[PDB]
Amino acid sequence: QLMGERIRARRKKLKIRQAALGKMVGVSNVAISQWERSETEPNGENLLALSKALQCSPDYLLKGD
Amino acid sequence: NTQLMGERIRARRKKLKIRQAALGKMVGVSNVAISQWERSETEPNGENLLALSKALQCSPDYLLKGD
DNA sequence: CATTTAAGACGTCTTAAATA
DNA sequence: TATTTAAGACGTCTTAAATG
Repeated sequence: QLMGERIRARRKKLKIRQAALGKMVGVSNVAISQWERSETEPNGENLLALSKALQCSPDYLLKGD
Repeated sequence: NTQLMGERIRARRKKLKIRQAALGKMVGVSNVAISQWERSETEPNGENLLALSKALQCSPDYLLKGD
């Protein structure tokens, strides 16, 4: 299971749109899309911000634990 | 606190008495990458930041922001 | 509406060379 | 040996548009 799949699953659990997650993290909606689809992976600062927005650890996102 | 991430990385590497190349090996990157991070030329990506934090036994938030 | 695609700017890595 | 500089490959973001 790719990190992107975990990001999408956690976003869906929170019941929010990509743009809303983007605003929380400090990136565009498109960035969220790219991560969820595994087009790219978040950089250091964005991974930590994303983990906080998604209420999980960065290790959970990166490796499913 | 208000230093750059690179300054915090170097201070903790030196405290642990680890060379850049050795730290690179532990993290899964080249010695040059460690040098770039320490000099604030670049910042580690997601995977590398977490690997770096484990190698240095500090939180990723400490390295990134000093908090 | 909500998300993906496209193009492009700039960041994050690599090895080889230069430094001392 | 230890680190920095140089040059190049590919990665991570942006906005506009297309697709959904």
